[PDB]
Amino acid sequence: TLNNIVSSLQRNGIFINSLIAALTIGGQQLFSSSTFSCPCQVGKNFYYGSAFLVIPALILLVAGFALRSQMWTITGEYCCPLECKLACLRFFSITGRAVIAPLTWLAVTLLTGTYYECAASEFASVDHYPMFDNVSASKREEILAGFPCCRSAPSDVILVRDEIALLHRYQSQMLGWILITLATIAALVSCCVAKCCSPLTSLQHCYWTSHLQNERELFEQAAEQHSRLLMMHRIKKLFGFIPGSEDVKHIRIPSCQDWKDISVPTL
Amino acid sequence: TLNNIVSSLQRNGIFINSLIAALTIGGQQLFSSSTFSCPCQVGKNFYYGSAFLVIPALILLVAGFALRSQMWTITGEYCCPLECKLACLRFFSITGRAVIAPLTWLAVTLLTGTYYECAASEFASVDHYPMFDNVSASKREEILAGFPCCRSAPSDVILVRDEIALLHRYQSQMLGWILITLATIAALVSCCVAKCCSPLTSLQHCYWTSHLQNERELFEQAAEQHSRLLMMHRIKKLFGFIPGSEDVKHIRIPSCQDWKDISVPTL
Amino acid sequence: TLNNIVSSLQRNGIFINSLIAALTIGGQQLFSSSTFSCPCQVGKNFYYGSAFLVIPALILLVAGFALRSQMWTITGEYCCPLECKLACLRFFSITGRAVIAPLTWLAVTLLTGTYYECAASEFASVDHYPMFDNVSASKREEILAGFPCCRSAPSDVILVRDEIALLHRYQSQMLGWILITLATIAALVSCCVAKCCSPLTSLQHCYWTSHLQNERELFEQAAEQHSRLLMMHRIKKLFGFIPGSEDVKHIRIPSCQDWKDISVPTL
Amino acid sequence: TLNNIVSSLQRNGIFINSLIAALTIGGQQLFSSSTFSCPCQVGKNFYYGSAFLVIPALILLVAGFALRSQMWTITGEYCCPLECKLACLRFFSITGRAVIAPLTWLAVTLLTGTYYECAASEFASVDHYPMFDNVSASKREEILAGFPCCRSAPSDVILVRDEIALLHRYQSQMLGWILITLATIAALVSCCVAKCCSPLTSLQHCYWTSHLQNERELFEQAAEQHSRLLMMHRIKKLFGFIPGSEDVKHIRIPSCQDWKDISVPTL
Amino acid sequence: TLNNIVSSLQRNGIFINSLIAALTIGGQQLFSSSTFSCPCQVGKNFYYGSAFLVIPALILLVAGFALRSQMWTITGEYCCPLECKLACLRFFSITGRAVIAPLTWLAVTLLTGTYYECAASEFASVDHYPMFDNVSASKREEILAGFPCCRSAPSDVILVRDEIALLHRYQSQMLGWILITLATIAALVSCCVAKCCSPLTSLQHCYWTSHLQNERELFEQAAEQHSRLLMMHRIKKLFGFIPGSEDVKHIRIPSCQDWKDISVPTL
Amino acid sequence: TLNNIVSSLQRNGIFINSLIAALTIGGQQLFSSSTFSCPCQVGKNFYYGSAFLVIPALILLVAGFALRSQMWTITGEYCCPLECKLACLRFFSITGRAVIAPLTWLAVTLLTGTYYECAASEFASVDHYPMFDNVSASKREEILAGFPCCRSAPSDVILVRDEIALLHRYQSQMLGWILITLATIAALVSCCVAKCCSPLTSLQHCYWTSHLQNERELFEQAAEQHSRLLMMHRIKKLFGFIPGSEDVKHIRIPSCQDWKDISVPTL
Amino acid sequence: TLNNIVSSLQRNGIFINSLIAALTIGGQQLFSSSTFSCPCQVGKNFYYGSAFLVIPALILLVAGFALRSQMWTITGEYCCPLECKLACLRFFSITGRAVIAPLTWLAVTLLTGTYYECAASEFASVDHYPMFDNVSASKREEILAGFPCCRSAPSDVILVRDEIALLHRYQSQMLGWILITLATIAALVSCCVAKCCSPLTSLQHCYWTSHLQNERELFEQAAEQHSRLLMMHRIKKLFGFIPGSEDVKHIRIPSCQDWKDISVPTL
Repeated sequence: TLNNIVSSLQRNGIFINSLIAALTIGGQQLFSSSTFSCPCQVGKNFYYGSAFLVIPALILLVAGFALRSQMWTITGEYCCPLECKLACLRFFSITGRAVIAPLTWLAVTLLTGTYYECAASEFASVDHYPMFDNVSASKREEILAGFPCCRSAPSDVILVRDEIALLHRYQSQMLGWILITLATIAALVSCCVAKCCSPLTSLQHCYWTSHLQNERELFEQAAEQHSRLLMMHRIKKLFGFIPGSEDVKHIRIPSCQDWKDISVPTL
Repeated sequence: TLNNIVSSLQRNGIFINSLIAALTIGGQQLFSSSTFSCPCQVGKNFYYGSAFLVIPALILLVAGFALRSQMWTITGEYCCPLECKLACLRFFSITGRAVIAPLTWLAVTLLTGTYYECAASEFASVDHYPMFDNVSASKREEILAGFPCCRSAPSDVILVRDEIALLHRYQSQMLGWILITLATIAALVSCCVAKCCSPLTSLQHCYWTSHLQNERELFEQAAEQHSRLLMMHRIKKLFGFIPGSEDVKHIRIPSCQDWKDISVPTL
Repeated sequence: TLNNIVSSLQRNGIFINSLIAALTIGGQQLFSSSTFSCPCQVGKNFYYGSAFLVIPALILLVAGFALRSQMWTITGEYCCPLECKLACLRFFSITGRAVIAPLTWLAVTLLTGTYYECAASEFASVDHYPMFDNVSASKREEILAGFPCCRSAPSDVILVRDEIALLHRYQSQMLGWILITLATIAALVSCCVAKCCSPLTSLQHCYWTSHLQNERELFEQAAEQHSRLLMMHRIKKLFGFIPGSEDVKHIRIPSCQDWKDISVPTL
Repeated sequence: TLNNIVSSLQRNGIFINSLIAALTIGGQQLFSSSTFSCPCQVGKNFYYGSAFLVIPALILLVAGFALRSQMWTITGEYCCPLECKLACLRFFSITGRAVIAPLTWLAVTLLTGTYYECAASEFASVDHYPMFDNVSASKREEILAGFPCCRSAPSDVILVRDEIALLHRYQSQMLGWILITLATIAALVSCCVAKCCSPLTSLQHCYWTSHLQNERELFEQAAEQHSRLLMMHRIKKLFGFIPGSEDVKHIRIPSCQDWKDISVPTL
Repeated sequence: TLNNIVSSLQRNGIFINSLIAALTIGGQQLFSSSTFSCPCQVGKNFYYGSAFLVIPALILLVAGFALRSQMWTITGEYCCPLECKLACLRFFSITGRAVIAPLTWLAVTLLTGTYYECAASEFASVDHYPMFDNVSASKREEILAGFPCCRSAPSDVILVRDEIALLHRYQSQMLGWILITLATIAALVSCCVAKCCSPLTSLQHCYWTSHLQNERELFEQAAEQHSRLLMMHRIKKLFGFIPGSEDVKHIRIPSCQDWKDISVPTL
Repeated sequence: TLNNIVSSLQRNGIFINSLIAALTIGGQQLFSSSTFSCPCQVGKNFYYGSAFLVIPALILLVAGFALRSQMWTITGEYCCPLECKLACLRFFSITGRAVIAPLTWLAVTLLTGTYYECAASEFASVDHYPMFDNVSASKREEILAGFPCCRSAPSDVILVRDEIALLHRYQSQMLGWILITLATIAALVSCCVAKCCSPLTSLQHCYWTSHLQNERELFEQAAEQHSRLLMMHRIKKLFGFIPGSEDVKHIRIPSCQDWKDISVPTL
Repeated sequence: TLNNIVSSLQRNGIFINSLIAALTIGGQQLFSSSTFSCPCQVGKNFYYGSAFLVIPALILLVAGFALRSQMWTITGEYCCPLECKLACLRFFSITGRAVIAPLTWLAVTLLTGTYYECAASEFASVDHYPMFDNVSASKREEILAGFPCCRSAPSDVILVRDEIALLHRYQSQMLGWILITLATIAALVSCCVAKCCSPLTSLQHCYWTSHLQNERELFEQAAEQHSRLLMMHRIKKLFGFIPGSEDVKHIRIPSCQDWKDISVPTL
């Protein structure tokens, strides 16, 4: 009764998407808590932020796209009427499966906000503060990059530091919520347009999807069994019996030529 | 005896609604305890409150609506007499399943009250207080946004701060209870009107629901098996045997054209 | 032997009532310990008490009534001689099942007494106290609402505060016990009058209840199987075989019209 | 072998009485330790004691009486020679089962003694004490109600307080033991008179009890099966087949009148 | 193989006596450690001791006697030659089973000695002590009852207190050992006289005991089955079939008179 | 395979003797550690020691003798040539089983030595000590009984106290070892004389023991089955069928006389 | 597969000897750590040491000899050519099994050394020490017995005490190792002489041992079954049937003489 429920869950896309999202959340938390430290330099900070903010998202998106077996077959059919639309729907389903990972990565890394604070701690708009009028531009940048990395100065400095950090946390969380809402709306409208442009009815779609999946599975299994039978026949021609039988009555000792004969696999 | 009870619970809507409510309660608690921090700015506070108060509720409502498979089929039947009423009842059942999540999210986030305090800590009606008469409007806003974010001032300030915070907690909990009562009354009257406008009797309704569910399930399974048989026949035409049989007597080696023949799936 | 005892307990109403009472007790305890805080305002206290005291009880009562499937069928039979009395007995049984939850909620929330103290801490009869003679009415209310919320004053104030709080606890527990006794007496006399007005004998009652339950169950199951057979026949007319059979000899490919034919479910 | 021992224990009245007594002991302990606090008022103390001392006992006795199914049938036979005596013995057995709960509640709540101290802490006979001669009657009551609720005065006061409390504990435990002994003697003499007035011999009694129990059980089961068969026949008249059969050859589609036909249950 | 050993132990009287003794020891320990406190009054002490010392023993003895089913049948045979002696031996066996509980209660409560110290702390023979010569009789009793309840006086008082308490502990343990020895000797001589006056030989006794037990068991079971068959026949006369059969061909609908017919159980 | 080893161990006398010895050791340890306290009186000490030293040993010996079923049959054969010797050997085997418990009790209670110190702490030979010359006889006894009970005096007193206590511990352990050796020698010589006076050979002894045990077991079982058959026949004469049969065709309703007929058990 | 390995281990003498040695080691450790205390007297020390050193060893040796069943049969064959040698080999095997326990007891109690220090702490050769020249002989013994029991004197005394104690520990461990080596050599030479004087070859020995063991086992079992059959036949003569049969057709009621007939067991 186990494998029944296993296959039932494997079919259920909701479980797969939930698992992917949870794994990405946990991985981001561990990654952030382990190997993150602000450079607190004059110009090498924004890059250190944008790297962790962007690069893993793009990488995970490319990984979610390329790791899908059907995508390679579709591209090969495309690389050097109705088929165009069916390929479009297949690509759409694959994209819907793949996009989940980078979106949740971006969402969590913006809602936590610890990357964005270290990302844009230099673009802080400092124009109406009492301590930042006499200082020159260079020392201003020097002391501005300092706040995220560490706090060592008197109370007025730590006050303006907490204010700037809280402002940046607000900006980060607002950007995260905007991204979530815009992305969900885009996904909804994309599913809507996919339903609108579908040349198939509501019932033919189920038959088509089941047909594709079962087609792949059965063709794999049948090709396997066919090659197995062919190799079994070549083995019987070499040695003189079937690998599965028992009490074989004839055992043909191989000659020095038949070894060379079996060297090639007939492609 | 396990799968019996599994299916019995899956049919039972009470269990599904209870699970959804509990999951939303736990998720809201963790979300609030992890990634919430008051901006304590002059104008960027009310938005920070309203975002967490509203946006997740709308998002979860849209998710509960779109994730229902039958809703897509109904909309496709509608998108480009009796059928109208039956579609109305189906939409009603789907809505009844979906609305549970955002309602419980709103309820919990208002009864806890920690979001509402940070949401409307600037609209506090300060007119009869001894320390807020001499201060100008700008510094008044500055010191009013300060109370939710932190407390650093002498005892009179912390006293008025606790009073204002308690007032806002009272307002939040009152709004939450009003929402709960109004929503339950609305749901009750909606179920009443659904019972009133139903053209079917009390017994035909059970037959109709069972018919719809079983219809979907059996059509899926039958289409699957039919496509499986068709692909098995094409495989037998290619290779020369059945993928399930054993001790096949004829093995037809494929030619360079039949591979191109099997390239297309006949749609 | 498991499902035997499962059904035996499910029939046993005592277990269901005990489970409901225990769940309500636990839920009330957690709810009180988590999200309760006295407003300690001048006029917005009694409402804060009465809300938690009353609204959940009414809500749970309505939920226990509407969630009973048979109640909807009875109301539909009533909404637009012997049948009247039988419907009265059915309604009585449903009411007996439903009333348990709000009654135990009220009982526990009065015996704990923490809601009632905060509910009527302003109606405290203060007429023979040494410190409440010189103070004006407004400041009197101000300092009276203060005692439940917090204690910050010298020992005489905390003494009168403890005395008033203990008085209110006594009142709460007395009201709770009166409610318990009156409610049990009412339930007993209602069961007595139900036994008195029953036109059926002692033995016909058992047969009638078993008849109703079994009737509902068998009609559901039979309608399910009938619709299953009908849909199976339509599927055989479409595709050309039975979804359960194996080694089907004829496979009728569907035409572009029969898909439109199967679009309607014949209601 | 499990259900064998389950039924063997269920028959054994000793186990049921032991379980009831243990549950009441635990419930009383928790109830006392959780929601008990002396009013320490001038006149509202004796009632607060007598409530917890008496009301739960009466309530549990009424619950143990009414919850017995056979008692309702006997009363219905009585409500509007040998039968009188047999009904008397049945009532006696039911009373013997029911009385256990309130008796053990009273016993435990008197032996613990914490309720009785707070119950009659005002009737304390204070006539030969050095500090209670000059004080007026009102202040005497005021300071006498104080001792159970709290101790805040010098050592002579706490000495007389401990003496009075110990005296009341002695009185409580003596009353408890007297109640236990008198109640057991009454139960013994009642069983003796039941054995004396029994018109049946020692062996006919066993046959009679087994007859009553088995009669109820078999009549319930048979009425259930009979109604099941009748409803199955009406279902076959409606739809055209048996709900349990498979591969039904005729399926009669229902008409718009037969639905109205099945609306009534023939009572 | 489980139920084999279960019945083998149930037959073994040694296990039952050991279990009873252990349960009484544990119950006495808990009872003493929980609800015991010396009154330390002038005249209300000896009763407080004698109650716990005696009353539970008598109560448990009466309970061990009356709870034995065979004792009721024997008394009924006696209440309004060889039979006299056989009834005497049956009564003897029942008494031997019953006496174990109160004897072990008395033994443990005397060997622990904490009840006896508080029981006779007033009869202490104080005649050769230096501090008890000048004090009057009333104050002498007052200070003598004080020692068991509490110790608050200088070292000479606590010295004489420890001496008196140790003397009383010695007396208690001596009384306990005397009771144990005398009781075992009495039990031995009673078994001896039972063996002497037995008119049956050594082998007939085993047959007689097995006969009595098996007689009771088989008569119970047979009466049960007989009444079951009779009620099944009346049910077949009412409804028209057997409650155990399947695919009953005739179903007789009951009339309004046969319900009244089945109202009486034929006694 | 379990019950095989169970019976194999039950036959093995070594296991039974080991279990008895271990149980007595544990019981003595707990008994000593729980309820032992020196009286430290002038004349009521030696008795307090000798009681715990002797009485439990005698009690356990009598219990080990009387609890043996075969001993009662042998005594009955004796109470009002070869048979004499066989009865002597049976009595010898029973004595060998029984003596183990009191011997190990005495051994452990002497080797631990804590009872003997308190037993003979007054007979201490005090003749060559510096502090015991001036003191009178009465005060000498008073201060001598004091040492075991407590130590409160200066260092010379505690020195002589430790010396006397160590001397008594030495005496106790020496007595224990002498008892062990003498008892084992006596047991060995008794087994030797039993082997010498046996009129049976080495092989007839095994047959005789197996014969006795199997005789008792089979006679018990056969008498049980015989009485069961007889009671079954009387039941068939009363009711008209066999308690084990099913689908009995004749059911004889009993008359008012046959109940009186079955009242007597035919002895 | 369990009982296979159980019997395989039971045959393996190495396991039995290892278990005996381990049990004796653990028992000695517990015994020493629990009930050992130096007398520290003038003449009652050496005996206190020699008792624990010797008596348990002799006792365990006698127990290991007498508890062997075959030893009793051999002695009975001896008590009032080839047989002499075979009896010698049997006695040798029994001795080899038995000697293990006292040898390991002695070994462990000497290697631990705590008994020997207290055994010969008076024979300490004190002739070249600075503090033992002026003191008389009596006080010399007094202060010499003191060192093992306790240390209370200045540093020179504790120095000579540690030196003497270490010397005695060395002596003890040397004696232990000498005992181990001498005993193993003796056991080896005894096995050698047993192999030398054996009149049987290497193969006949295995057959002889297996013959003896199997002989005892089969004769026991056969005598048991034979006596069982004989008693079954006497039971059939008394009652009239077989205790194992079912549905016995004739049941012979016993008469008053046949009970006397069965009173004797025919020896």
